[PDB]
Amino acid sequence: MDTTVPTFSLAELQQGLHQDEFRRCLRDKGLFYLTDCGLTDTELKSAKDLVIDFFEHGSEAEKRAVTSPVPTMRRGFTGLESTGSYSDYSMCYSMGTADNLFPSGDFERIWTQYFDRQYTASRAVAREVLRATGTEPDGGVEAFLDCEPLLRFRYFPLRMAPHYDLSMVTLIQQTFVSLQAEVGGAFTDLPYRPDAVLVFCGAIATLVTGGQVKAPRHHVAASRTSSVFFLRPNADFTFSVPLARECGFDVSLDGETATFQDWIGGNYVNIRRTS
Amino acid sequence: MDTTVPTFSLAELQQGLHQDEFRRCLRDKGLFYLTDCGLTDTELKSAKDLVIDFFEHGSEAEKRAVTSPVPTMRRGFTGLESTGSYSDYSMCYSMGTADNLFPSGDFERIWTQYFDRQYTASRAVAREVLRATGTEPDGGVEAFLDCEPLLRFRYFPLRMAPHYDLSMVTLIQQTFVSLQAEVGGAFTDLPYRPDAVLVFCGAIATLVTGGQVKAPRHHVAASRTSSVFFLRPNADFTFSVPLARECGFDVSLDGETATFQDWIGGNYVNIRRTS
Amino acid sequence: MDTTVPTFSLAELQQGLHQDEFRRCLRDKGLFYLTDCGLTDTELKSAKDLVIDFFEHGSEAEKRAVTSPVPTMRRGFTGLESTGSYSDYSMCYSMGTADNLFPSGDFERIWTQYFDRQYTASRAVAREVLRATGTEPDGGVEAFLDCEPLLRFRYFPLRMAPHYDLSMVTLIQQTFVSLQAEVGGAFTDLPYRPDAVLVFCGAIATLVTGGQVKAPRHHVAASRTSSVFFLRPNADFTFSVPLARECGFDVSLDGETATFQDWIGGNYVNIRRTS
Ligand SMILES: O=C(O)CCC(=O)C(=O)O
Ligand SMILES: O=C(O)CCC(=O)C(=O)O
Ligand SMILES: O=C(O)CCC(=O)C(=O)O
Ligand SMILES: [Fe+3]
Ligand SMILES: [Fe+3]
Ligand SMILES: [Fe+3]
Repeated sequence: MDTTVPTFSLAELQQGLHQDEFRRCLRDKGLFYLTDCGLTDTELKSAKDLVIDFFEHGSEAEKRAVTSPVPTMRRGFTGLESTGSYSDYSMCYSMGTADNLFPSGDFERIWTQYFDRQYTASRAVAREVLRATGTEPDGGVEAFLDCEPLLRFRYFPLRMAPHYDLSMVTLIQQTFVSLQAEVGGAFTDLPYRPDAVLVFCGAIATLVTGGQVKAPRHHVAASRTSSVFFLRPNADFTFSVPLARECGFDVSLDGETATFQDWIGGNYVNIRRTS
Repeated sequence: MDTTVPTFSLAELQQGLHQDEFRRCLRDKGLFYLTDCGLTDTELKSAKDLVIDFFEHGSEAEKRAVTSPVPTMRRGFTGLESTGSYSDYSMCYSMGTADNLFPSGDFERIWTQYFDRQYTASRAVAREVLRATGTEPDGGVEAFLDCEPLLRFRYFPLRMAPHYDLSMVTLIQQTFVSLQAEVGGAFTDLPYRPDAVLVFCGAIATLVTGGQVKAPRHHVAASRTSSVFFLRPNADFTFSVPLARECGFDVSLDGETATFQDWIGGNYVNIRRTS
Repeated sequence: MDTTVPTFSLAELQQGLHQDEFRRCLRDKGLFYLTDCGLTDTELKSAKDLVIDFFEHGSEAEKRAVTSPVPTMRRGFTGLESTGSYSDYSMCYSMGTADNLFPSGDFERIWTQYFDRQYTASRAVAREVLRATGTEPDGGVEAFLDCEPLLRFRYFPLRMAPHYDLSMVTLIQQTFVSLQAEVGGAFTDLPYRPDAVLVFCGAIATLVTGGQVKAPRHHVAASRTSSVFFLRPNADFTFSVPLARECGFDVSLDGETATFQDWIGGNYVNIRRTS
């Protein structure tokens, strides 16, 4: 096996090209760069610039106005820990399809457009993962993809321990190479590409497809920023319990079918550590 | 905003005074000192002295007689890890409303009285949090407050990573300032007050009130002792799922209402780390 | 109390001997060595040798063929983290009663026989724990013991933080003493014995017996290998909620009975840290 992290054109995949290469990538590696998906550094620049201005120069009052009363990183501003501040180590801004907290109309306009482009690209590449593996989710493809996404931008003025994601797919845009993944048993660099987004397959891809997609571990070594988009299923997403057991899930589920809520519990869990 | 940690008289709050100051404190800070609540260093001294005597001079046999067969820190004596002993780093004594383990009748009498005073003060200040925010829990106020409290005394012959509490409220009495909380975006000292208890609002205050109360992060830096009282809801405490989502809870709950058990699972979880 | 870790003959226990010594060991210590159970270094040697050959000399392709697409350590090969590899720190091989991944017919034959001997010994010693404590599980003894075991072999070319196990029982065979447990309040060595297996009682022993069995904390200090066999209950294992509370379990369970799934959730959790 070549341990190269491949690149695919979303448009070419949607035209039915490279299907054998794509299927092999999904099973053996579970990560790839994606071009021709409506996301490049051009779309990132406006959003990145205005949130860094907010991190660096917004006042405490402005920040409090867009901070949730519980520090979950679901929506709005968060100072994130590893005299002073938890913001000394890192700062985050989070959003979803609704219940958002924006510091101004300008920010709102720019970040709503950026979110929509990310959400569209993530549903599109998940649709191709499903098609290439012959997978029809219980309840159908479009209701599975109309889901509960989370976007988080993180600024760092290990940075992240080794883990796998529990998403369907995760899309990463970035600004020494900090991001690393296991490929062919060795740590492999994942540098930025101005022309492409990085796609990690998550454990829900593995689950829905019956084990045809790998969910790879990755870590962040030690300024930098990243945009991380999690495509996450609805709580009522339903799957086969025996099939989950056949591809490595250590479930404690009675009965033949279960939901995402049954498996994970009452709160989303975005990442998991093997150790 | 002034980043002063305020002090309120429980008696004055119950008389209907300072309601605007109290409401602003709950939303913007989520912590305060509480006087005139039946708890001062006078009530702490007997309980503190006899448990330290037990930690320092009780024998292994005496300690085993009040150690649970599973090391959960729910009831009785625990040596708590960060040749030797896990007790080398810290020692704990835990109790609740029933199923307690006491090393003697003297200890039992002193600690039952101390627990009752803490439980009374915690229900009283939670009642004022609910009243000041116009909150009627599903099932009513008194059945919500007749709940599942946990008292833990900890001796240290970071000491605790940054976290928020998942209680309704937490009451802390203490014996260089080790306890720190985020206030106005900066780490703020929380020293002892012989005349007052420190109150942290927890995530259940945020949840029941629909987001009108902040649950602040805090940490313990590096001998010292502390008494920590968690006022925790019953497993059947029921809330609105859409309202929880509107104030930052990243729930994975199908349907319009849920219970505390639905959210947290089958075991109490007292603290949560953002990271 | 003597803080000696005792040794029992499985055959002698099954003949009804040493019942008072055995009961006292279970309540006060919750660990012991077990002889005369069909497990010695003779049965370990073939299995150990062929998996170390695989770790050291199998190629990446061979390893990928027996790696699950999600890195859960449930089945097959795993590189386990604390340029390079996560395999640099440790390597694991896992199996159960079905859905196994074997690198060859030789390996399969040797490891299926080894698993069967471990599973038999673990059910046998759990049967004696139940008998000695007068315990009839809901649904009966044999359906409780026909369960969901997990075998993991780990090679290390703290190694493990202090924890207790959430199994019924755990059986350990091993190849400076790395493994340590709390006994009588002090860290006590658990060296290998060519003629015996080490048995840890887990929290499910405590639960099913109503608090008559201790689940002791233990840790691994810092090459070495170990074989660790977890005897884990079925998801539908049912117990009394008030009795669980009386022996230290901090449950958040409405109602009078619950299942293992109700308590732990939708995924097995094998170990728990007090801290
Ligand atoms: O910051 C990055 O590039 C990666 C973060 C990541 O893997 C995550 O948040 O799951
Ligand atoms: O020991 C203290 O003062 C604080 C402990 C604390 O925050 C907790 O146990 O939640
Ligand atoms: O490796 C050992 O000897 C112990 C491992 C252990 O306690 C566990 O995996 O629970
Ligand atoms: Fe990730
Ligand atoms: Fe706390
Ligand atoms: Fe263990």
